[PDB]
Amino acid sequence: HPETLVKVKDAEDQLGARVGYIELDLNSGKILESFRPEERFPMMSTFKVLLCGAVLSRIDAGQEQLGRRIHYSQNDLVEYSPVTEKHLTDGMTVRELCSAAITMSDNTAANLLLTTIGGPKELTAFLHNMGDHVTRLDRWNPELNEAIPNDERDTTMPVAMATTLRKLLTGELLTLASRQQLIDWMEADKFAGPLLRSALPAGWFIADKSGAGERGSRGIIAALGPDGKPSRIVVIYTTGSQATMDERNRQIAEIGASLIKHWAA
Repeated sequence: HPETLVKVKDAEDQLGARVGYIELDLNSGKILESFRPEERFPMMSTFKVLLCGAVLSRIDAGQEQLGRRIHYSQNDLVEYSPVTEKHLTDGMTVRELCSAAITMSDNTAANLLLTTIGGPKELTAFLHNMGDHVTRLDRWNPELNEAIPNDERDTTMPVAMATTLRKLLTGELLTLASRQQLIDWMEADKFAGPLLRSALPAGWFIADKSGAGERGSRGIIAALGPDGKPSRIVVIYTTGSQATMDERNRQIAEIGASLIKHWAA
């Protein structure tokens, strides 16, 4: 059962593409292992966690409310919007929008939330404020997923995303209540079944967010651990492959299996 770093390198061969990986201790923030930690990859839909982080920060500051109802129109709908397409009459609350964005990767929910903060530049400013000067969101959904080879728009580094996620979930950046909401949303993710969750034994906790884009781009951010408690952050990205979605999923799942089978080390 291959060691995780061996499996990641194997995944590059199998996919014919770059794979970026890091594993952090949740408590200490220590890097346990990594592969291409400081190379850039398209973040794709994984940005939506950071977006709801920025929204929760505004909520903590009294500039936004979880219950605020947003009405929108047919003309706001973009592709892959399974929740928002059903609420044209009644709208959705900020809370419901983050839930749809994170748990169903609803692209329209994401754009509605971007509007609440003033656009992708404001998400990038929020990130710079909390010390992440690498991760950048430049575009709205779904154009942000274009993944033009070697283009830096809408990218992160595995190390930057992992540390930013840690800061959101466990630091003082958000209130206790907001931190918990953010991890509850990621825990409730319904859209990443074929990725790390496919390798996970019963009794484990995982809170995650997937992403897919053009040029074979695929990835996941996660906080996971045994015994109902997260203990590590895992970040996996790949871009460039011509392999099918199923093939890309299976390589990520296999990286997951490796890190599970060697966890006790």
